[PDB]
Amino acid sequence: NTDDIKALRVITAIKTPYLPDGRFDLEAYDDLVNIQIQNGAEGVIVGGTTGEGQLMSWDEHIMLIGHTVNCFGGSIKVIGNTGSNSTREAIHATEQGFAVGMHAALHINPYYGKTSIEGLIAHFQSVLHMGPTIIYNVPGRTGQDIPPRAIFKLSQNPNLAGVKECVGNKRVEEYTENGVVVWSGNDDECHDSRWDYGATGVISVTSNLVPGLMRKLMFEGRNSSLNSKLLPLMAWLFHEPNPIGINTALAQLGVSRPVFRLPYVPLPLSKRLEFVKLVKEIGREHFVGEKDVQALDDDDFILIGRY
Amino acid sequence: NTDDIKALRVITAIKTPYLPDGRFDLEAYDDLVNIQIQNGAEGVIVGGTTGEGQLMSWDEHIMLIGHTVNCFGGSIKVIGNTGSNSTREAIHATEQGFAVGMHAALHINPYYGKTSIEGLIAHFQSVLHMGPTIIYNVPGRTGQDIPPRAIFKLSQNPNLAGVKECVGNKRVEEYTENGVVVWSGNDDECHDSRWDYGATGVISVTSNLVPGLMRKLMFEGRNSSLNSKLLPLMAWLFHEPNPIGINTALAQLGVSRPVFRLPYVPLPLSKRLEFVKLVKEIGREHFVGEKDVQALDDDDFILIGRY
Amino acid sequence: NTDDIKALRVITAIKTPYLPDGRFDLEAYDDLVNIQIQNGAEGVIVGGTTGEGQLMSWDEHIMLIGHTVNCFGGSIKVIGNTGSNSTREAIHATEQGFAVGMHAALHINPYYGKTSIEGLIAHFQSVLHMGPTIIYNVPGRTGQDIPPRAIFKLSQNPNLAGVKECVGNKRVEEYTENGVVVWSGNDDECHDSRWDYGATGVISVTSNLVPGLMRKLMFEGRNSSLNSKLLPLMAWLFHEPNPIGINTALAQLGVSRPVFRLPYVPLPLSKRLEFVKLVKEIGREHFVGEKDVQALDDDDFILIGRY
Amino acid sequence: NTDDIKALRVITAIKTPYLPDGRFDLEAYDDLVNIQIQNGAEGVIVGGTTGEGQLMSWDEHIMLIGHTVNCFGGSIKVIGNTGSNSTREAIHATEQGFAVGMHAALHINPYYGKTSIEGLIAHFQSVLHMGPTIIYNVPGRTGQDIPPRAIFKLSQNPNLAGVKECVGNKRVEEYTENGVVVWSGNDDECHDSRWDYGATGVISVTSNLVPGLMRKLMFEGRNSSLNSKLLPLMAWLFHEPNPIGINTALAQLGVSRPVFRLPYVPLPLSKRLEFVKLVKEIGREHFVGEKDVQALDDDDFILIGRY
Ligand code: NA
Ligand code: NA
Ligand code: NA
Ligand code: NA
Ligand code: NA
Ligand code: NA
Ligand code: NA
Ligand code: NA
Ligand code: NA
Ligand code: NA
Repeated sequence: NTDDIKALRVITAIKTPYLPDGRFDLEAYDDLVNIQIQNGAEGVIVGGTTGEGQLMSWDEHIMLIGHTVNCFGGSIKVIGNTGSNSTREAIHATEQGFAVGMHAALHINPYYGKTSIEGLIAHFQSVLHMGPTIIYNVPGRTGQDIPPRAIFKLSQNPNLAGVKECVGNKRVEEYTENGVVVWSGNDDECHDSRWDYGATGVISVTSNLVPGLMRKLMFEGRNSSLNSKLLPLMAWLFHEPNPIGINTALAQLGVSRPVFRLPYVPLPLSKRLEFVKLVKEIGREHFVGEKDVQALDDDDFILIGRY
Repeated sequence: NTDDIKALRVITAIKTPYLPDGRFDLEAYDDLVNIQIQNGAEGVIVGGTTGEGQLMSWDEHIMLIGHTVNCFGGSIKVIGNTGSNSTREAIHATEQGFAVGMHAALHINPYYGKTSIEGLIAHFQSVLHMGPTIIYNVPGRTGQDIPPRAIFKLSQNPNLAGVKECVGNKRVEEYTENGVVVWSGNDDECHDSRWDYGATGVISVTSNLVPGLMRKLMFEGRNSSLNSKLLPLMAWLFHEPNPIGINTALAQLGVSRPVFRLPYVPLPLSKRLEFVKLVKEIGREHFVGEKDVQALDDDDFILIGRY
Repeated sequence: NTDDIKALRVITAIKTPYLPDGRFDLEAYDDLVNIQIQNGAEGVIVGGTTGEGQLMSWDEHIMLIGHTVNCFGGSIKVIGNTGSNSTREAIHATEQGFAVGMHAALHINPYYGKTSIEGLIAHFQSVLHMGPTIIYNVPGRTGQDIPPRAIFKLSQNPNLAGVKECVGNKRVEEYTENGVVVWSGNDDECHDSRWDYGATGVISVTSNLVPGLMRKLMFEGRNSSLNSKLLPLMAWLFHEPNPIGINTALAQLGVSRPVFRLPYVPLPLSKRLEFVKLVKEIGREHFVGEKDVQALDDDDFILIGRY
Repeated sequence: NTDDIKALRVITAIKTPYLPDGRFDLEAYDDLVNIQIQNGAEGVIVGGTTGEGQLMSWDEHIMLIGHTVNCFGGSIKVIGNTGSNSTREAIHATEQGFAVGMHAALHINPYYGKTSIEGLIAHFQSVLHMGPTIIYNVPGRTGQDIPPRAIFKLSQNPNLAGVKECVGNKRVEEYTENGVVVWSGNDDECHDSRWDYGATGVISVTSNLVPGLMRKLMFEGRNSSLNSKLLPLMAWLFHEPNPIGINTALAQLGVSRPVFRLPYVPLPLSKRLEFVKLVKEIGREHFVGEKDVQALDDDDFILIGRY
């Protein structure tokens, strides 16, 4: 049901942890999702940009969606990232994702092989009838900014829950004043987005580390001091393109193995030492896991091309 | 070998034509490649952006590469587009494409899931050892500008044939003054790139329509007035994102069926009528095929999502 | 848990119904599984021989397993047919099947590319540690009879629940007297298997049609008159190789569309008219669905090669 | 064309050799194919039962077919094993194999998921129109004997080159007396099949080891005493199911690494010592490779499940 999706305020784009041969580490993944549920996250994106959906084959991606539904689906909404630059793959992945029980789909506009606005309506109308859907706009990654007029045409459809918008707060405000539900896709704008520009909440990378504090930020009212205490951590997470930062941090916290699927590689030791300092300044009690944060050596990280 | 790739001036990024149910039309495709050869095209990109590689399953893509080598590889250089935003996919695709006899690989940087410069080097080093390689920079589509210092680093590998560059002539000139071979990836700049900025030639969309005129433009010296005559056709071809124009034009000339794989959809009737006038203005004798150019009705087009 | 698997007496090898384009018809499939649960079936095999697992790609097979777990897993045991003649595919399919929540795996010995008894131990030891497993012996289909000494070596493993045995009642008796749990794989021997030769129950094709009567046969004591009332129906179901008969019958009952994935084709009209007679003789009230049985025309059946 | 396939007498079902991690060893493979050509083998089956097609993903299989055509197709006929128990897979594999330039297809009847005779005709008619085809009957592996009346029906299609027959010489003679071309698929019968029962030649495992002697046996007339000399080697090659013997022997001769994809595992040391004596008895000069034959230690072998 679309209404239940519209009501979510804190959705985590969860990291996908790996075994040293490159396969998914499901035991670490289950720990991560349980920690999200214990700290009040309401939805998870499975295999989103942060979860490296772009590196998965479809069988391991549908497996990870079905696993998340089967183990956690009664305790958290499971939103499968089933969009694609290929309409055929978007159709196939979305209907299989809904068949294994996911609650909603996250759909990006076709990236790299971008299409016309007419082709973009055709793409989205291919999948929207399948179930509750959030459309995702991030032109810095896709090469194409979805214009609001396209979203307005698509919200005829009762399955469009709303938009994950990365353009910025002026675009968030244009949508929310036109009655479209919006989740900020930018951790470092989401507090203002929520309290000043009518956003419902955030689909977050930073909640992978501090899910309790992100929930506080979206639920307890304007808190501009909590916000600026999180800003240095947010900057660190985006120093190189996401998920490089989160992959590095979860490995330092010991909740994920230091295993990267290429083309991602970790942040260097100088940044890893800043992370040890950030954990101390914010307080280890707010971060996921209970192990002592480690700096790690560069040689701890396994970079895998063939898996 | 690499030197033979570096010598190519006219490389057509060939359109992939379809049967009425979405499968590849190999008879139409073979007609296109033969026409290219007969008009002096010296290389083809198989399954590039123009060839909708992004919409192919890997089995039909490797099949199209091996078929092109088997039928035409003694008459034209066959360059497989075996790049990906996933290093795993780029490694497998590339080694398999070389195993079936392609002469070179085209490698884009990771789009959408963009990585750090260090990750970008690791990605390209994963495939550069496999055979002659052209690196493709198109930040308008990928979200990321490959910096010259990464190219200078990678050019130490003797398998780097050069770069397909879309940033513009000032970037072309920075490479070519330093000894890196460049093909312009922008048809509307390629004449000046070739004669004024040291580009070896072009990896062209427009050559799918007027391969003889593109050949003349790359070999017979500066000719502003020929260039000026082609600019309106080139503008039309990129009115919407490629390959929407070329797919519409080739259906109008009768050399490809009017079948689109989504998310691409044809240009509207007013643009198709403009194309009929472009062909008459330039001269039908310069365009591929023998059939009279047609406007086509909207109803002639078949759009396919499930294939 | 293996003990819970050992205790099952009536497992249905459920048919996989199709839409006219060849995709799975999940709405019909859900009706079928609900009807099994309402008539007391205790387990279902998903994508077994009867379910045409051999014709599925792995993504649709894992999807169908995850779907069955998510919709029915609290009401019936879900046993994924994840075995293969390739050890690599067996490993991959089994661990993904268990990850989406299936309760057990059905594993055939490598068919067609058969291996030595030493290779067969190596194959099974690759997957047995993954969770509760039933080994399936059907030399009439595989070309290789698994010798009891191999099963005895493998029952060291607490995950081996038992064997689905198709060789016949003398082989069932050799296993059960040696303390191996056995499910008869032959509907027309399963009554004697159960009451005279120590079999626990049956993994059945016939239960797809008359699940209530098959449950009666396995639970209520020796009933040789009920058995011989079912014998003509059982013979009909195996007149050509299974699943040809069941696919034809479910279409006649209107619970499945008359759509066959090749290489299967339906029984001819003379056999379909015998089925109408069998339903009347046994009583429509005992068969799945509520629609009036139809003979169907040959032209009702859609035979699909490309899907 | 078909006539050129019908003329072949010596077809080697080539072994597929592996690198230490399970990937294909193309350098070893190319050495094997060159040795076959140099000893007068006239065709190769790529990825047949002997070549472990059953263990390949389709991408590596089409790659191996296109590679063989690209490197050797001007010197030897390349027959792809593109058959399957799934018609969908047989259709796709076969059309793609012909598109990359294979000269013929080898098609087994559906094994394990066996179908009715009518279904069997529908399966083969799905692929026979695609190019020259050899039908493979091996009921010991498939569970089903293709009846002569199905072959007589299918031979009306001019693309049927003939049959690889394993039932024995009486079945060979029934075909050949009626004008159907037969290759014996049984090495230990092929001499008599060739000279006494009208077989055109052999699709051979033993030719991977002694291709010159197999050629002599197929071209230079009856020679019982040469045949008798090879029988012990042929017996050894099928002591366990093929390809276990040939994979062990080629590792002992040094022309393939001692790497097995599961579920195959090497013959034990006593059989390997017997092989060293067979080579000495027949003469090393007749066996492929130049290196001294070795027994190998059990520890030299690498068995791989995950690759
Ligand atoms: Na804590
Ligand atoms: Na914690
Ligand atoms: Na120049
Ligand atoms: Na012309
Ligand atoms: Na022309
Ligand atoms: Na009833
Ligand atoms: Na009923
Ligand atoms: Na003869
Ligand atoms: Na020799
Ligand atoms: Na030799």
